[PDB]
Amino acid sequence: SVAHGLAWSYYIGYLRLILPELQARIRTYNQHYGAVSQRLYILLPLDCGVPDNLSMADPNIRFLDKLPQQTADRAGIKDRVYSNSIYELLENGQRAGTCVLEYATPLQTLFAMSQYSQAGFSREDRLEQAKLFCQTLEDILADAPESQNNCRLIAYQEPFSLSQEVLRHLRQE
Amino acid sequence: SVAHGLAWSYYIGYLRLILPELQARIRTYNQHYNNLLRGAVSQRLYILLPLDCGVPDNLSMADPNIRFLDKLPQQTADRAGIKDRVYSNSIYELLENGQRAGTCVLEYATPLQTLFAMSQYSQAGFSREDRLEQAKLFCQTLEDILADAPESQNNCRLIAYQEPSFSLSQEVLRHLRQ
Ligand SMILES: COc1cc2sc(C(=O)CCC(=O)O)cc2cc1OCCOc1c(OC)cc2sc(C(=O)CCC(=O)O)cc2c1F
Repeated sequence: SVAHGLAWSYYIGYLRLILPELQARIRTYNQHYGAVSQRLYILLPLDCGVPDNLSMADPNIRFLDKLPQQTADRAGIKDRVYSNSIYELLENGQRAGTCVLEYATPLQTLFAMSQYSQAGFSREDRLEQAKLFCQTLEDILADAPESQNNCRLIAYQEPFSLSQEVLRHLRQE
Repeated sequence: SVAHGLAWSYYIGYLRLILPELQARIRTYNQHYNNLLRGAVSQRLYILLPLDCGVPDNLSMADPNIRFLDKLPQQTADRAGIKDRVYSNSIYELLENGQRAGTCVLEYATPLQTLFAMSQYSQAGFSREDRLEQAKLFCQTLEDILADAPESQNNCRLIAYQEPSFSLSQEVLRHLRQ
């Protein structure tokens, strides 16, 4: 299926390559400077809405800083750069958490495919595929311990506070 | 279909975002960063599509006649919560009989490695013998998508190949020369 392949590709092509190096980047950041929490918090909106700016989705999510970049030679790209961003999570005007956060970009592929006729992908099948992307990613991570411990999957449907969604996960350690 | 979705994702999640900005980066390199005496880096991103799904990280290892020249100026864009997400791309010189025959921006289409890994892992439910058919479908779907994205189609060239002694530099040069 479309979503099964996308979850495998997001793991093989991205998570497998950044998650074993994330802990050291967060520690380096924290040693230089409350501490940024460990783990990459991966946003998984089941509606497949992937905005580029997080403060726009929720003003209680405020950009703090970029984590020091990771570079690696990848598929002929010398020093391919992996950038990740750190956000503060506010609750009633107070800082309640600080974490590395981003959306799983393959969910945007499902959104685009449901818009373009040539993709042969209907909007009516998009939610089932979004759920299958999340489930497959959870299944893969259950067999990759170092990656599983370095990320947290944040799946949600809006009928909303995105910061409260992230904080609930951050608060379960 | 695994490869159909991967081609759509490689276009939507990568090529659509870098190809409209590539021409300016190559021009900037040629005007201000290229060695004054060398020939101009060719336009277009040359995308390697090995149908065996073998994606090495170092190109000079695949063929010594492919030599790393320089990294293009990086492109940055806010992407999915990543502020100033960085897109880096590499320039290579292609040698023929010890002399420089071409210079271009070159990389492998990384989703072909996903097909390779899926064909290896039991949990991927992707049989070993399905690799080639999926690789061909990935290439065909990507060609189909690009045929409807004019700026992108003119900013890249798809280099699909099967190995039987093979020369990857000759494969790239044949495309560069057309
Ligand atoms: C190879 O497969 C994937 C690689 C990456 S790298 C990547 C990220 O860096 C996250 C941030 C971003 O999407 O820009 C996400 C994915 C997803 C992947 O699986 C879905 C396939 O569609 C996508 C894709 O779908 C969203 C995104 C990208 S970004 C990208 C590159 O930067 C090229 C070099 C490299 O692969 O490291 C390639 C793809 C891409 F192929």
